[PDB]
Amino acid sequence: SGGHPLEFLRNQPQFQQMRQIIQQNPSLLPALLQQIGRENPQLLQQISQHQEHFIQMLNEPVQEAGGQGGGG
Ligand SMILES: [Ag+]
Repeated sequence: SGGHPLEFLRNQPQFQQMRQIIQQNPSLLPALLQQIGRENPQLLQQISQHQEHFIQMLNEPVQEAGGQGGGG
């Protein structure tokens, strides 16, 4: 529920999904956003306001690489 503090969203598995794939596919930013908007149209609109923070933290290295991979 942290609108400006994206770091609180970062800890959500839904965001982990985006972060892991971003590290392999940064061009998938507008694509992953659609996955957010699908389940969370409200959260999406808030992310649209705070995209800068979103993309920056999406790009940082994450612990869980992701079992589904995403990249390739
Ligand atoms: Ag800020």
